[PDB]
Amino acid sequence: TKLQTIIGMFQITAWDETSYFESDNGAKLTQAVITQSYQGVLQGHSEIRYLMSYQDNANATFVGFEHFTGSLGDKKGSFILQHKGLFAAGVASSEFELVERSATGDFVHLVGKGHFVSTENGQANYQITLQDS
Amino acid sequence: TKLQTIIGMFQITAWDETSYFESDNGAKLTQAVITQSYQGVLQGHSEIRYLMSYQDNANATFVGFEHFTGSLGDKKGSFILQHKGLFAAGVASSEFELVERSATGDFVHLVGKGHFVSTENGQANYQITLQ
Repeated sequence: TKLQTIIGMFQITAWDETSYFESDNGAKLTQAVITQSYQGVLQGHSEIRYLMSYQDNANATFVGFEHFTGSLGDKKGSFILQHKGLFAAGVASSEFELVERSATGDFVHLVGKGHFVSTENGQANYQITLQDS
Repeated sequence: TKLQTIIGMFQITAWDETSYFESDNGAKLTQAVITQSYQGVLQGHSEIRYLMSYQDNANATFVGFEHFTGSLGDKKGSFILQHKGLFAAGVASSEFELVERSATGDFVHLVGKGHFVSTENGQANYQITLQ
């Protein structure tokens, strides 16, 4: 069994969000299109789309797909991460998994999972573990 | 704790899907805007949005939110279901949960989760347990 775990940071460079439902409450449903950069061991760029359900301006859940293109050491390719997220008390966090059979290039035949927690200024710390087969 | 489980069917009445990424493979990323109708003890209509990741035309995962407006007997209101779904072997299935603090009207304070499995003709069987 071979596993590779990477701990790092990402930077959000753009965040484009459009509501499709808004109630007097302050609750809303939105779609967000986000771009993020990764530097370090994991190096690349992601385009992400999330659907978000806000119960109020400070509390939401979000789900979606992150399309990563880049490299991890000698491996080059792309993959899709499926995200299950929460936004509470000014902090966004997510649990994600690599979508089976979504990977290309040197990332084929790998499973993976991880999480992230936001910090400040569009940054977040993440951990991801990729495993063979 | 008093629990009740409702088992029924829903009918897709509209489904519009738009790709935002397509690969030479047949893989694609899409958004789907959907409407469904519910008849029975759970009676009403839902407006749904899903994001979908297709590995090929026969296999996909989907996630999103269903906004239901209607009644559950004498109780009237709305709520949001958060879905985690799979399409495989010609069957769509989802596990969902009622989003906390999303419910309105007589549905405030409802807690719940369930699943659905598609049948044919735009229909699916669902089960939902609420508190």
